[PDB]
Amino acid sequence: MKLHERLRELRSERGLRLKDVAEVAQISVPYLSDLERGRTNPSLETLQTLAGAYNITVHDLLEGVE
Repeated sequence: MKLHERLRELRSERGLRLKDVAEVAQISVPYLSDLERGRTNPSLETLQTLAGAYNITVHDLLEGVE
């Protein structure tokens, strides 16, 4: 799947709101939405921060992403 699709899946599967995540990750809601829509590409550092919000590793986060 696309990385954006994976980001969206990780949130949705955990039943979390954008606002909840964004607050933890210290990013804006619209940036996270853009990430999940594939309108902007995340850096590695961003992936680390989201992985921490989802209680996973970046290794885990990328599973399923070709």
